[PDB]
Amino acid sequence: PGQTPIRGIFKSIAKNMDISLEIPTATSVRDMPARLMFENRAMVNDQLKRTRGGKISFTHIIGYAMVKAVMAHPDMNNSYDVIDGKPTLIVPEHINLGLAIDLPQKDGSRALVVAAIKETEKMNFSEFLAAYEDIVARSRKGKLTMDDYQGVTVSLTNPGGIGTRHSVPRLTKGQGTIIGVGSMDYPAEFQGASEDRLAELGVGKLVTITSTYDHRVIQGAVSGEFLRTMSRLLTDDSFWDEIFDAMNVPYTPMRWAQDVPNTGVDKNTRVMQLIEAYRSRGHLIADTNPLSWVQPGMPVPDHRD
Amino acid sequence: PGQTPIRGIFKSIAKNMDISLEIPTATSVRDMPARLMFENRAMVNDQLKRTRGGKISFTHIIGYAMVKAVMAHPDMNNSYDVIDGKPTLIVPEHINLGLAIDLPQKDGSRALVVAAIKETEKMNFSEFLAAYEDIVARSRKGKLTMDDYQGVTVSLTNPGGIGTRHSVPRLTKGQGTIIGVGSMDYPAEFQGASEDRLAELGVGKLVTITSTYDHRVIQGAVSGEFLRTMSRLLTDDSFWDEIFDAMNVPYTPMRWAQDVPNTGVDKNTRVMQLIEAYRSRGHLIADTNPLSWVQPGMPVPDHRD
Repeated sequence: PGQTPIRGIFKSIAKNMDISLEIPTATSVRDMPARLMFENRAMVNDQLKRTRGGKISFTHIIGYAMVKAVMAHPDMNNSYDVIDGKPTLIVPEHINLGLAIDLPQKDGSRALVVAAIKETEKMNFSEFLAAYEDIVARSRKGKLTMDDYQGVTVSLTNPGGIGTRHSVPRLTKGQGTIIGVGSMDYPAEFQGASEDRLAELGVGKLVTITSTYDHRVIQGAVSGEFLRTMSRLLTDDSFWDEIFDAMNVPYTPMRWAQDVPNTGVDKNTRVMQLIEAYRSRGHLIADTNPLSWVQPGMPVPDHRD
Repeated sequence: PGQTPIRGIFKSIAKNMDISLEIPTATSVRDMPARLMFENRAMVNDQLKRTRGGKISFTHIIGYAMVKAVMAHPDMNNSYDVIDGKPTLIVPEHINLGLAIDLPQKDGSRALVVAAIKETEKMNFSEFLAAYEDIVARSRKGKLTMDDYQGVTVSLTNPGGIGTRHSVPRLTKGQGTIIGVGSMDYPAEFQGASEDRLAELGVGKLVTITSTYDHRVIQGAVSGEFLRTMSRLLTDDSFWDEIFDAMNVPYTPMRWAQDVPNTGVDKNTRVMQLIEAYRSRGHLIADTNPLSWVQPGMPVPDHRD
């Protein structure tokens, strides 16, 4: 008990939160289906354990989707400053994405600091995954420099780790938006139901994503369009084709569709026809060629079956 | 119509909301299952109508859970001040919990003021319930003093009374967090469904809880951990054992579990086996001893049946 002066990294955090009071902010909230993420992530991690690679996370996939969305809506990367006493709009050269990395101090007290993945608008998924894991690696063995903490344009936070549903976070001076990712659980009204009953109805898991922006330079219509593009990408055929291509997954990705009723030809008959198809025609998609080669002259057989 | 100067208690409220602009705040939101509260509250109120006691409310139970959570995460009870021109962290001696009590004035206009339950970290549930009902009693007959309104460390508000789903409230100078409790209804997408269909699926009621905190002294990870502990407590065996012990309820509390499917031995057979168990072995848990005495030498029979 009593009074103690604030010192060190904790004094720096306190001063920056006082400066943040001079930014007028507004937030947008949107909830998105998550089923196709769960399925297609399992297919990539199955391929990597064959080749003694690692895992990919949900933060990797949502992070990459965020970069694609900022390229589609570039107003989200702008900021405000007063230069020679006049109001000014600042348009950067690169998209530099800040991650919220929590590193414990020598004393024991936790202190969050934001490190940057730089020049993200020139990367494919493989390049992006490498750059990400570099920052996380060096942080765990204390080898980040002064340049790693400078030049952030847009930021990403993950309250969903602990299990928070959504947050309204603060925006630090220099940037235009901060994006937050909430929990990927069932809603609380379904948390005591049977797996059988949920499977019958067709109830999926959801993720809630937030956008907190500076209203002097970004308008509300732009922030809404940004969240709509992120929703579309996480259910889109072309998006999941690009990721599978980069990680060398031989199968076609699972596609987004509505549940169909068990009418006409019974679903058991349909599962028996799938077993016959693989026993007859499955050799047409098998890992038999040691080169990644298709002879351009020859015609490709149909394997939609 | 026209312009009228603000006077009295309404002028004091206006001045405090102007001072609140110098606190940088952030909010976290979490939704929690509520079924086990509804069931176990009914068992306590059944015992009290036998002994011509009163009722307990949902605000009593959530209030007590809040005190247990602040003891598990003591950073949530700290505040900020500038003392001799230096930044300072203030760690109090006690947890003093402020209730939002609305008392009408002589004119007729409603005016909310916050009264404090003091030294809450030294109380069991019985002691807590007494202290709470003291403040509410004295407020209704105009016998609160100046000392009742001074020294609040943390606060609780209930927008859910009217039926609001959640709020983003303001934080008054002197404190570090304010907790808000929303509505305990079904979601709006289920408000026109049959009781039969909802019972079949296994759909429960939920409560949404918010945390609004000063970012100069409390970080987001701490606020999320605080809401996770409150969620766990309201479904925990040990928590409900402690409340039942204090209020002298002779039965075991209802426990948290997932709905099981009607397979193998039919559920009707299981209900008939429960009727036989009580008719045979129910005397082993009956209110037959006028003392609260168990002979330590003798062995206790099994009554899990």
